[PDB]
Formats: sequence, C-alpha cells, structure tokens
Amino acid sequence: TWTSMNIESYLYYVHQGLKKLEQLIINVNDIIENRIENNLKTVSKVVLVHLPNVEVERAVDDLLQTIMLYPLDPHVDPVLPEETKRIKRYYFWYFYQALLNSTQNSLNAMKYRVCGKKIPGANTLQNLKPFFQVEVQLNGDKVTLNPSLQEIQKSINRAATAVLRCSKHLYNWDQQNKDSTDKATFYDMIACDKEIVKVILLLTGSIQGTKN
Repeated sequence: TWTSMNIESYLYYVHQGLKKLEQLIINVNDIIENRIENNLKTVSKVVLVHLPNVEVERAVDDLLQTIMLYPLDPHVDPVLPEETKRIKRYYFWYFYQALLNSTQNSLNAMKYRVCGKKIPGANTLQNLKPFFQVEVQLNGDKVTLNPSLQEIQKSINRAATAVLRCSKHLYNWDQQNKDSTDKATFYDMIACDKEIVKVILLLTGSIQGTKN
C-alpha cells in the first residue's frame, strides 16, 4: 500500500474469483432448485389409483444434467474430499426420499380415500374399477353380490398391485437403469410400510363394514 499499487489488483482478482463462484452457485440454483422441484411436485400429484414413464425419463435426465455441472461423483483426487463428497449424496438421498415420499404420500392418500370411488376419475388401464357395479341376486337362495364382494376387493387389490409393481420397479434418480445406479429396496420397504400393509387392514375393515 506504500506505492499505492497491486492491492487494488489483488482485491479485483479476488472479486473475480468470487464473481465466478457466485456464478457457479447461480448455475446450481437455476439447475437444481426448480426443474427437479417441479418434477417432485408432479410426482407427488400423480394419482396412482385413477386419473382421467415421463417423470422417470425426467429424473434420469436431471441426473445426467447435474453431472454436467462438474459435480464430484467421485472424490477429487488431489483434494481427497472423501468425507466431503458423501454429504451431497446424503442430501440427494434426502431428495430421493422426498421423491419416493411424494409417490408414497399419494399412495397413502388414495389408500385412505378408496371409499368414494365415484368421485375420482380413472385412467385407461383402470376402466373396470371406478364406481364398481356388481350384480345382486339370490346365490343359493341368499341375496349376494353375484361377483363375490371378496372377489371385487381382490380386483381392487389387483389394480393396487399393478400400480404397486409399476411404482416398485421404477428408474428414479438412484434407480437410473434397472436399478443399476442404485437399488430399489426403498420401494419394497414402502410396500411393507404402514401405508400399504397396515392400511390393508383398514381397507378390509371398511369392506367388512360394508358387508355388515
């Protein structure tokens, strides 16, 4: 600071590094904070039972896209940030949890609101299910739904199982290609989680109450 030089240039060079980094973060903001967020909102909003591939492609593409951001999927060799690298992975795992949880919250909302079938609308694969009509007569002189009501619940469970296997075999951010990048164990975990196994009891209980 005595000849009044080189300090403005050092300050300007650090400013240059900081503006380049502020840039790179503005990248990451743009590139992560909204496309995969809106994809997550869509994944949450997808009604699995009935609604009158896409987001899977989308998530694979978001992976390759984030990979374009120079992210250290392997640790930097000269820096050796082995601990460092796994924290973005824990965050991306929390986000993958938010994705599977979007699907899971949908699944659970539907498992709860099965009872009003006429109110929601169905998609093509699920044409037989909505507001199910059953024939009633004197089966062996006894008034019954001619299709066994138990059978109709097994048809509801067959729709549920088609949906559940479609949702268990996915290609999400971790499952990139046939679960190659990461396993699909969270989906069988969800299948044995309360929203499925414990709500089967509530389903069958309301069903037996209808029978009652």
